[PDB]
Amino acid sequence: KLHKEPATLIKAIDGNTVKLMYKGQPMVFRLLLVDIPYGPEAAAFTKKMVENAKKIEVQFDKGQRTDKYGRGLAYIYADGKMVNEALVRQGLAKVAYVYKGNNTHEQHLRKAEAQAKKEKLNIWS
Repeated sequence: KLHKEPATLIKAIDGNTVKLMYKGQPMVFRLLLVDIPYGPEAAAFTKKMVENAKKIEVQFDKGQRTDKYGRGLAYIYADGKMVNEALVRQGLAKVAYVYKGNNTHEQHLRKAEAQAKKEKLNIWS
């Protein structure tokens, strides 16, 4: 049972990294299960999604919540749409290996990735 928490964008950093205001504090977040080999495109895509959002949500998974560099490991939602999956579906990123038990949406993203590859979209072109 994963819970979505409200957050506020502070600065877009790149395809799978953004800075947010979470629980009265700024924190860098690394989008779970998404690897970025189109770097500028992914960055642009994510940047557009969060900056144009009227609601940003942070959803931690069931495993470790922060990586070695202190970045929050989570699923980020823009207006209810998961950025992690959108990137993958748009073929602007691949599904990463599960990390410390954070695999709740792994299957979901794998299908997005399969369809993207089936459409030979961007990184799959």
